[PDB]
Amino acid sequence: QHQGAVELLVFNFLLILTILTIWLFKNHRFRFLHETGGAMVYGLIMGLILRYATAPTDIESGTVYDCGKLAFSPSTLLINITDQVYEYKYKREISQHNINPHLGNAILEKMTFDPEIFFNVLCPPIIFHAGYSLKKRHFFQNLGSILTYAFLGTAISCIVIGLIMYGFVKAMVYAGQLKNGDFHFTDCLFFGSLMSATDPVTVLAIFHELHVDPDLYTLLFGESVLNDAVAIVLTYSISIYSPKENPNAFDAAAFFQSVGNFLGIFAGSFAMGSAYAVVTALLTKFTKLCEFPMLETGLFFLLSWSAFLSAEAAGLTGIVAVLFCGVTQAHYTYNNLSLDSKMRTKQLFEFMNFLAENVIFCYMGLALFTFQNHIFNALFILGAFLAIFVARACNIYPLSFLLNLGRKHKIPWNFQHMMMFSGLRGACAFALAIRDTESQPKQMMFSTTLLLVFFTVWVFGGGTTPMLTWLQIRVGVDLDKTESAWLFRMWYGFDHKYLKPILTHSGPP
Amino acid sequence: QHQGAVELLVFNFLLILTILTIWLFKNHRFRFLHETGGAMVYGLIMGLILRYATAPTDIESGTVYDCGKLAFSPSTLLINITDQVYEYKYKREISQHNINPHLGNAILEKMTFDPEIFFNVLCPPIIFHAGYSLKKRHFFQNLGSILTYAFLGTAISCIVIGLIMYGFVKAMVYAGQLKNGDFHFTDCLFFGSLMSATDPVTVLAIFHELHVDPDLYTLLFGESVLNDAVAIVLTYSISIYSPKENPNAFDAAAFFQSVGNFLGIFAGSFAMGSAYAVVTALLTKFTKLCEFPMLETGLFFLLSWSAFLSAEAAGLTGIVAVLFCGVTQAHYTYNNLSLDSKMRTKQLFEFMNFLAENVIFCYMGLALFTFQNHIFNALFILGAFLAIFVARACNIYPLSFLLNLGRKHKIPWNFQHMMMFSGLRGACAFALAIRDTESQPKQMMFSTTLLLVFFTVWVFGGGTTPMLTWLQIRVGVDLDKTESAWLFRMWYGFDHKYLKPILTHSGPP
Ligand SMILES: CCCCCCCC(=O)OC[C@H](COP(=O)(O)O[C@@H]1[C@H](O)[C@H](OP(=O)(O)O)[C@@H](O)[C@H](OP(=O)(O)O)[C@H]1O)OC(=O)CCCCCCC
Ligand SMILES: CCCCCCCC(=O)OC[C@H](COP(=O)(O)O[C@@H]1[C@H](O)[C@H](OP(=O)(O)O)[C@@H](O)[C@H](OP(=O)(O)O)[C@H]1O)OC(=O)CCCCCCC
Repeated sequence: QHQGAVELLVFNFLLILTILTIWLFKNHRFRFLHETGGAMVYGLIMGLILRYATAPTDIESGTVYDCGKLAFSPSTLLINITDQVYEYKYKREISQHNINPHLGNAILEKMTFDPEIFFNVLCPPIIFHAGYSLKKRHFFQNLGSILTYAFLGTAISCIVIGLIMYGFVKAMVYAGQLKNGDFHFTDCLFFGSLMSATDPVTVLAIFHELHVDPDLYTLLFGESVLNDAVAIVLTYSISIYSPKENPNAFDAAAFFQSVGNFLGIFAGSFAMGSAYAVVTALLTKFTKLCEFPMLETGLFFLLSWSAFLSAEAAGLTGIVAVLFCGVTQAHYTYNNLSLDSKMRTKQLFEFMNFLAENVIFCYMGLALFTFQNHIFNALFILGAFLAIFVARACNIYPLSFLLNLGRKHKIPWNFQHMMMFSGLRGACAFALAIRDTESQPKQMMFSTTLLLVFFTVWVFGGGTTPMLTWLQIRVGVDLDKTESAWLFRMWYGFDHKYLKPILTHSGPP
Repeated sequence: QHQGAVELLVFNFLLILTILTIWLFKNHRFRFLHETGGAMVYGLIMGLILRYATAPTDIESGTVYDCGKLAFSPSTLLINITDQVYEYKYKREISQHNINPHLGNAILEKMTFDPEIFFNVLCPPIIFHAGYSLKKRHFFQNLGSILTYAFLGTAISCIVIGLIMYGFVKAMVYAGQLKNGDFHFTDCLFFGSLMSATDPVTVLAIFHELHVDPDLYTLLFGESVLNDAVAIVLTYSISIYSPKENPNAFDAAAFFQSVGNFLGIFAGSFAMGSAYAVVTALLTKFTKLCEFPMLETGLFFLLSWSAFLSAEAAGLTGIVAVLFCGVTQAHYTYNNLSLDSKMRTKQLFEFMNFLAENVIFCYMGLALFTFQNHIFNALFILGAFLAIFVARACNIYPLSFLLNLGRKHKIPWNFQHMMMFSGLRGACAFALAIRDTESQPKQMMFSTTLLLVFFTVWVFGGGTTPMLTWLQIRVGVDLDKTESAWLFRMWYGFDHKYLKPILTHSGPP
């Protein structure tokens, strides 16, 4: 063996060093850096010292076999060698024979990760922890505004970024950096939808540490949680778009079917999550499992995982279903578990989320491991840099004014600048970029997104505190009907009238 | 996709049903069955209803390719298809072309697991939980007796089982069930070493529930923890045995080198575990990480995993190293962590152990998934049945009398019958049997071990309570120097003199 052990030990060493440096920084109260940034810089340093360590080496070239009567490449095959059947699995396709001698040199360790690892084992824990960790205080007086933000602003920013990137591509055509025709408006819309998920983890951590006003914290948290799933489903729907004839056409009667597919996927995921949540709530309520914390904790975890797996197997998106199942569980089941099971579940899920996010950011810090990188054409980077800023500018202020028109007697003025500053890009955009490879435009967007994350995360983590002090934002604040469109009051009355007495309020806690 | 999702959902459903039935049984206090037995019977039922559901189907035969100039089958290869390099990984070798049409029928879902999964991800959590969960009360007055038991009795039982199985094979040669010459004394010794690890999880659970005398509980726990690692290393050393000439020779000057390899492996694993434990203890003591439970918990978990990975990568055995690291950590570091981190680590590790053992037993309950089963030749099964009983008989009473000669003023008489009754076989024997396949003798021992586990676990789980009542064993007992060879007193004085003031006793807890 001794292949996975080395990389796992390297990851453990990097994580331990990151934790030690974070403790050292927090002991002196230097701040100006989060554990995510430390993991990123440690990954970058590790990659830099690994690439330029044993570069002079031998050149390894794979064997070439002329397999006649084979016009297709199946994933699975059975090869007859020495009259014996051997199961051969197609792993990946390599079309870089020209650069193969360069790939042989400085090979070291590939240390690559499967692109679905960020989807089936890494993201769902973080998403479920975010959904479960709901304050249940506030977040209802501003639920409507959060909804309009996370829904309309995502599409607005996607459209703006797509249009600006299409304009920059058209300008490049005049500049003639490369061939014209490869790029399309569909790719620009894909990039715009991808560059719309915001995960200001460092900003939220600073807000929690400094005890900022809970309204801004709740707004930012709700937006950052919802827009991730919104952008994921929107990106999937955009990738679904494929006209039968005249590729990259405009209004080919598939807009309606794409919208229908998006709505159906969202509704199905929400329904599955809610159904599983009420199923486990009823199971906990009817039974008397409060005397065995291990059994109920295992049932809770297994039911959550089964909800995720059933959402994935049905053809829908498991991330949004996990989010909705988690929020519904925290709403209903949390009032039925024993006093010990609540602590067990909360601590376990928060530890899993911490470990997953640290591993994600540490792997994201590795930028030298991708051999087919396309970090060039600085005009593209400048265009993306301007596009993200202008999209964030047009996202907040118009919608903020529209909400302030019919404001719920609580005008949120001077807080829009904080939302402007908080524009970090999390793991969702990186995973969506790494999902698709072996394509020059796709590699271009992946490299630009990596550079944008590398810049913006560090710069805003450094500048959060001075920006907070300059805006005179209140700090140190202790946490301890008709205005809400009259619909949320009716929903609350319906919840407290029928669902509460049956799903909870009875049974030994 | 939709391949792993189905099997994962099936596993989740089976586990949920097992937990529900366990709660139903415990509500009425019927007992007579543990969660492990429930998982086993549910797996057996699932396999039975899956095998005989859609048996009539089509016959699938793999393609045959005449790859000339290929006298070897590498694990990795690069195939040139359509002038493109495809990475093909050799997964498994199939030499069952004669039964291939039968394999095509009733294929359903393979649901198989990689044999190393029981080794690198499943066992280490259980082993670390067992090592960490040390009472620290008693277990020292009887440490010497536990050592002599787990060391001498394992080898004695292995030798007895090997000799008896060799005699039964020789009798079969006269009976002529199959060809003579395939079996060897090395295989008999391998089987004897494999059938020596005892994991009486149900007996220990019943003892904990009924509050039995702590002396017998501590003795059984220590024996069951130590003999597993002892048998693992002994089996590896036996598999190492390979004479240069005259295969299956007797006393080929390799006995000394095998003993040296065994001793070196044990010493290296113990040294690695202890070194990592003192490293993390010193790190916790010197720093002031008591104010951040998440950071210290992550450091603890990462250091334990790194200890396991470094033990595995060095060429030694990671299970015994994990065990020793866990016991040393529970001895030293547990007195330095904050009051919250202790609860976090304990609860997380016990939950991981519970989930891992439940999954292990549920997978063990699947006996119809292995197509190349050799459940026949009932004389072999009868021989193994007699051999395990006589080995357990000769394991306890002679060593018990020898210990009672120089007894530490505490004669353990009438408790030997309880140790005789507790003779369950856990996951270690099953994993060691499943490690090696594609061999008629190996399949024979695997099938016999599976049958032995299936019988003994259920029968002893059923009969534990009447056997306890018949022996008049005290129940309901509340837990709350020179005699110890004078060496353990010196060790305790040395620990309390030098190591304790430096490794602990200082720093904010
Ligand atoms: C919503 C609930 C909370 C979020 C989810 C929490 C669960 C969580 O994050 O960890 C999942 C892990 C591992 O489970 P997980 O890693 O997610 O399982 C992966 C899937 O089977 C995936 O298939 P698809 O997803 O269908 O494409 C496969 O390709 C991966 O193989 P690869 O890694 O070699 O690439 C598997 O690793 O499983 C446990 O830890 C408990 C069971 C361990 C013992 C049984 C093992 C079979
Ligand atoms: C002593 C300490 C306590 C006992 C050990 C506790 C740790 C524990 O049991 O789970 C281990 C899991 C998974 O880690 P784990 O499953 O053990 O990792 C396996 C090894 O890499 C194995 O290689 P070798 O062992 O060298 O042969 C490989 O073949 C398996 O691939 P396969 O599954 O497709 O067959 C991997 O799954 O990792 C975490 O849960 C935290 C990190 C997750 C995020 C990073 C993922 C890279």
